[PDB]
Amino acid sequence: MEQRITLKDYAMRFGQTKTAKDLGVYQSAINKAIHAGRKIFLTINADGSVYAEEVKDGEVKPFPSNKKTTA
Repeated sequence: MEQRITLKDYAMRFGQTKTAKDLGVYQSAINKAIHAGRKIFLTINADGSVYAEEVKDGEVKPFPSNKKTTA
């Protein structure tokens, strides 16, 4: 649905530095979450937005995720 491209494939169609500056994380944490062997899918509004949707058989998270409670 929508532009739900993967985290890896997506980067291949655009670039590793673009998918990195898109989520707002370091370029290293990218090549590791992608060159490693994960399985995520970002849903882009198509207007250029980004909705990271990771799904690691056990819990799906946005990442970067939020949690202003015990911190």
